[PDB]
Amino acid sequence: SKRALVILAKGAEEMETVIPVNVMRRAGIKVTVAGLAGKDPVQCSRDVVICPDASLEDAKKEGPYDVVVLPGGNLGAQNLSESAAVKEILKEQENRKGLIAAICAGPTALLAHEIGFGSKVTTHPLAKDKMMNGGHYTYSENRVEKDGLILTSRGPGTSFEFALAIVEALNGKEVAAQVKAPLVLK
Amino acid sequence: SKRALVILAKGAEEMETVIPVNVMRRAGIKVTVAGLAGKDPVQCSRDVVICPDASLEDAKKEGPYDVVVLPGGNLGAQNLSESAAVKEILKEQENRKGLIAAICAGPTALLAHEIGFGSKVTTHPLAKDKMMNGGHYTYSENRVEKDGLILTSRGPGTSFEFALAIVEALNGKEVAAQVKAPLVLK
Repeated sequence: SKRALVILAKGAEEMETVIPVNVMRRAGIKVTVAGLAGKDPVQCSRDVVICPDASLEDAKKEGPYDVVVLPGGNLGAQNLSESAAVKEILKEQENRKGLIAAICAGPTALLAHEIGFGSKVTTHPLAKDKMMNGGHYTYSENRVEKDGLILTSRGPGTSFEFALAIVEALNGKEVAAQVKAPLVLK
Repeated sequence: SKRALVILAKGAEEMETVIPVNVMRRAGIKVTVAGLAGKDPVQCSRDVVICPDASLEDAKKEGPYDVVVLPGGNLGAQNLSESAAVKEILKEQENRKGLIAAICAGPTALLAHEIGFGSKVTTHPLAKDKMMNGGHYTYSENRVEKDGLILTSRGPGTSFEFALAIVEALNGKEVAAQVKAPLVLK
């Protein structure tokens, strides 16, 4: 089975955490929700408290992963951007030609860690200027953007599209379509 | 501020829990996530573990609520349907002419507790036959259905529509529109 690492920091957008985790699990992907700070519960942006499966340290030992997923939320993304452990994981994933997926403010951690320069990316509209500082990426307004192994998306309301794009990249279009149908998406 | 009670049982659909909680908090609603079983963490349908704000018992004491929200997930809804405490809360809410909102399999707990008979309702397609046993409701295929104080919806992919309908009912159309825009919904 494919494997996904979802890195969960304080201040993460909980919709952008839970929608990808759940949809990837519906696709039969083995997902590890890893707490940036440790195994303790994480207070998300709108105060939902989620208990991670593992600390990031332990989850790293259990790699490699077919995708590393970065939720958004301004403060969650700032915490991801400040983390040396996140830097190391993303560099490794990039070096092994593995998928990296980030949503809303999440892509700004790619900038912080110098990941995927020269890619077309999207972000939340409000995170554009941060992402574009230095002109290291080309901006897109697509709801989901995928430039090779860098997969980005815009906001809570693009989270299902984002998650299904991850499923398609890992498990193919037919599995994505089968996972999509019971969701009652428009 | 308006107040919402979200009742969280083992096996709840975590997307249908988190999307309404987060969107209602964006709308300035004071939301209490109450654990059916107690204050301990809840293992949702796709294994996301959420820590409730309170036990339901304590949250009841802190009522009344402007809305009671029932997430879906087959097993979560079964747990809600089996609960005498849920029965009592829903009967009280109905008696005081307060809104009740339920999504996916969640509406089947209205049937179990004899709430809102004679209403037009929707459910997940797979929960239709359970909901319709006895012909106590009239079925709808609308993505969100609202018949007075009974507000229902279909699935994970209708959760934003459902949550925004709750916000409109409580705080009005303008607040709903202002909350909606930053979400990047299609």
